[PDB]
This record gives sequence, structure tokens and C-alpha cells, in this order.
Amino acid sequence: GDLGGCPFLVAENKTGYPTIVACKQDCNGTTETAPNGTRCFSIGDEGLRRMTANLPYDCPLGQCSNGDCIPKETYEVCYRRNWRD
Repeated sequence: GDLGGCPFLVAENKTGYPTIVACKQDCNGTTETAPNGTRCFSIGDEGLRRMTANLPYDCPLGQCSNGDCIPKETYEVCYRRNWRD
């Protein structure tokens, strides 16, 4: 063991409910894949990082299938919430 461990970056709704922004990631060469059917936003780690903190964005909803966030063509307001910045 020693493989993986990296947690998934999350967007949140106004009150703090988290949703992942990617359905897979690479952790030091180990791929980690979210369970099929998991709710996600199809914006990616990059997308979350580009969001201005504490501002509302219309985030595209999806559902994980084999490591990919498959968009539902629906949207929900989501936020990037830093500890500090």
C-alpha cells in the first residue's frame, strides 16, 4: 500500500453542501475513480480554481460514469469557498 489517498476537490451550494468537480484524478500516478452514478459538476479542478471565491455560478450538473462527469444539461448554483483564499 501507499497508493493514492488524494481527496476530491469540491464545489458547494450557498449553505455548504459539497459536490465533486471531477470523477477521476491522478494521485502520484495512481488513478482514483468516483463510483458510477455519483453526482458531479462538469467543470473540473481547473473550472473550480477559475471561479471567484464566494460568488454564485451556474454550475453544470452531471453524473459519474467510468471516471467521466457526464453532463445532464441542467445547472445548479455553486460556489468556490476557501478556508482563507
